[PDB]
Amino acid sequence: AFDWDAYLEETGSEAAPAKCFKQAQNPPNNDFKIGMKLEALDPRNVTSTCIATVVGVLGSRLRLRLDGSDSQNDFWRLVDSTEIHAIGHCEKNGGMLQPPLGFCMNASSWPGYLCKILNNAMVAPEEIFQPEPPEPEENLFKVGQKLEAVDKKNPQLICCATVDAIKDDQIHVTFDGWRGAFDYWCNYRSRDIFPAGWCARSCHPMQPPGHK
Ligand SMILES: CNCCCC[C@H](N)C(=O)O
Repeated sequence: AFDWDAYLEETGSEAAPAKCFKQAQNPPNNDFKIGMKLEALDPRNVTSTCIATVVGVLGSRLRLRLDGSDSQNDFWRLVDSTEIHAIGHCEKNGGMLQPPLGFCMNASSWPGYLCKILNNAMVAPEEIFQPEPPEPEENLFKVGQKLEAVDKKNPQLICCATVDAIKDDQIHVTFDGWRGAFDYWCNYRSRDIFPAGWCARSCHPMQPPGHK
């Protein structure tokens, strides 16, 4: 557990208030189990809804892998992400499940492939998907404020970070102790940012500043 209180004191800094974030007041419970299948937007084509399997759990997050793809493009979603749903959600809504972009077979093998993987599959029930947190009505972040941020280059990691700059609805996230190489701009609505103390509360590891 990272001592934010001591760190905000020695850096003469403020943590961005919780109201800045599209996150729940309390970290949502994670009742997902490794092996459970669900529906997710393919990060490599966000128009596609694909079958994903939980290959890891960490705090309120799921590590996901798309069935029929590869093990090199896993992605992390919170249990209250709007980009994940129970199987059957896509169809109920007038849509069709797609092969992942990294699909290991030819496309005409898809319809039969879907049947094989869904056959007696462990599926996440709809009741363990958590509700979408309320969003801020505007960008309430201020320059200099600290937070917890997913390192998008190593998304398993949530790290000590600072708001460097603000342009309208975008905030510039910088990683304390790391070269500007891990910096990024994101929307203030980003699911990848959390108030200080959130990880400790969700049992997710929290990276201290880098040694640079
Ligand atoms: C913002 N977090 C940075 C983590 C980067 C870790 C990387 N493997 C390295 O050691 O460079």
